[PDB]
Amino acid sequence: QWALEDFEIGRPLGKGKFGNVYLAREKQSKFILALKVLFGVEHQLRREVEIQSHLRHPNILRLYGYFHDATRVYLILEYAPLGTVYRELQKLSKFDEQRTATYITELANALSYCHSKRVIHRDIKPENLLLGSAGELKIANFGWSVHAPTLDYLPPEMIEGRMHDEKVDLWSLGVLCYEFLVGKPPFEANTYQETYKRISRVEFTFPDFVTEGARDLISRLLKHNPSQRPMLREVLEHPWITANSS
Ligand SMILES: Clc1cnc2c(Nc3ccc(N4CCOCC4)cc3)nc(-c3cccnc3)cn12
Repeated sequence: QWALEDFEIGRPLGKGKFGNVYLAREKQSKFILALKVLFGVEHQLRREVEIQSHLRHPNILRLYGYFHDATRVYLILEYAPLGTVYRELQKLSKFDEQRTATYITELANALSYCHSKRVIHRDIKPENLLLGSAGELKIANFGWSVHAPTLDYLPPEMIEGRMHDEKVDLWSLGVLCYEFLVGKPPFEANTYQETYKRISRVEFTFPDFVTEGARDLISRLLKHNPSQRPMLREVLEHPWITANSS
């Protein structure tokens, strides 16, 4: 289908791994979008392209198509006007309960959908969250996404090799909810090995300003045993959530 001859490239939106992500417009349609430029994860990419392209959800970043050349490979992606949640977090330090509960909801819904098609992200972090025109949360980057059943956002069962299910994303959902309210991940350490131990033992504490309601939800999501964690349905139906979401 597409090719570079079809696009007028704009400013860089951000830097990534294999390459940058540029703003771009499709000459013929004048349609605005983002174009990911990438020069042995090639396999996890065929799954990224495969997985995401078929995924269609308001709170998930859309992949319109792809194309490559003798040098790099381009991913034609939906453009997110308000950038990453990561940046909004560095800019605001922390989020209020209203904002956090909303992201959690939008995120839960997108994950609920994801799990129906039997897909798990396993890489849910602020850097992989974007914001639409209305400031709605949109999940991107499925490079580490699998279809079957930094450490900061990985559950105990993953860092320890064990087989995992759709439960991983609820652990990540807890870690995320905590970072939105506090400004830093629950298990943040200065080294890989320390973080590992803290995630293994599930060692986390709350700043005083973290309300009892929020502590509950987070404490429910961060259980070492996947079986104990709530399911997305229960998450939406959390008192602290419904009292702050929208
Ligand atoms: Cl994929 C994809 C689709 N849309 C985006 C997007 N959008 C975006 C819009 C606006 C602003 N602002 C920055 C200053 O304030 C004014 C505008 C930043 C990013 N960013 C990234 C990204 C961000 C960071 C690192 N690596 C990639 C990836 N994206």
